[PDB]
Amino acid sequence: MEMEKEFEQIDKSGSWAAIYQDIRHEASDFPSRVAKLPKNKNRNRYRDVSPFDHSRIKLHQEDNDYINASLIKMEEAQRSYILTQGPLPNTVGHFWEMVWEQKSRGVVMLNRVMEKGSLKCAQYWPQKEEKEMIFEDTNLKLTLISEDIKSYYTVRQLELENLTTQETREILHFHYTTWPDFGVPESPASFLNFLFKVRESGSLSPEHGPVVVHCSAGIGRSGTFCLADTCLLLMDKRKDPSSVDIKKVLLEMRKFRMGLIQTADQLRFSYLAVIEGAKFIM
Ligand SMILES: CC(=O)N1C[C@@H](CO)[C@@H]2Oc3c(F)cccc3[C@@H]21
Ligand SMILES: CC(=O)N1C[C@@H](CO)[C@@H]2Oc3c(F)cccc3[C@@H]21
Repeated sequence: MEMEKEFEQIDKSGSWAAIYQDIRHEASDFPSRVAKLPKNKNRNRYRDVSPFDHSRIKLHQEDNDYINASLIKMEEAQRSYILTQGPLPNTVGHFWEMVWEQKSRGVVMLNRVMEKGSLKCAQYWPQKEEKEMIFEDTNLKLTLISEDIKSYYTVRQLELENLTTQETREILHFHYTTWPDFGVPESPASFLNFLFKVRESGSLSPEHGPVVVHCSAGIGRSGTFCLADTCLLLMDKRKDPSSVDIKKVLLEMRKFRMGLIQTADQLRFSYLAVIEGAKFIM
């Protein structure tokens, strides 16, 4: 079926939970043996969210190459994304090592450091220009260059230096700061505006390594971001945009990381975002 009318048909019939459970039943199951090794317990935020072995990002290290991160490669859309958990106190250096090694231009953050009165990820970037951060375990230096605070999101320019080689690179930090502590946003308008700002920066384009996207677990809000982006790109590329099937795209993405889209409300919000977005594109 088309999307907008399939949407109203699920609303009128109140069957979002059944649709979402079908997706959960059909989703791929691949091994994640490296994630479950005992030496990696303090590298995982949640015991039930792990990268598959076949698609995990490897750190360029011989001691321990493990990080909780996955490469999502969308062949028809010609887009790639790295989805990862919010960094932990003992993985902030690994996180920036990955950004460096994978040649990423942008980092997309969809959570606040504290939500619901608990810490959802480490404070992994510097908050003042004159107070830079050094990660001694991976030999990197990170400096805040500029910060632009807007009503729904903040954009930061960061400098990442590989202290071994003295090479430097400019990284863009796109921080969506207004996702509610509970539920999903009422309108997708600010989330779509944010997606378009990431696109306009070059961070999603083939001349760079894959964008790094995270929330707390790296599957819920993070899944919504890449699902909406890929669906909109396919609607622009194809002769028949009504042939884009958001459930089929989500199942393709779940071949590369488990659990993408965590609730039926997140599924409904993803439909809403693609529907409204397709009108603005034209
Ligand atoms: C700020 C600015 O003028 N530029 C030039 C643009 C390419 O010509 C870059 O896009 C961004 C951006 F999205 C955020 C931050 C800085 C930049 C760069
Ligand atoms: C700002 C911008 O470029 N965009 C792209 C649209 C998707 O094509 C987004 O959704 C809306 C919208 F509904 C109203 C207003 C601006 C937007 C966003």
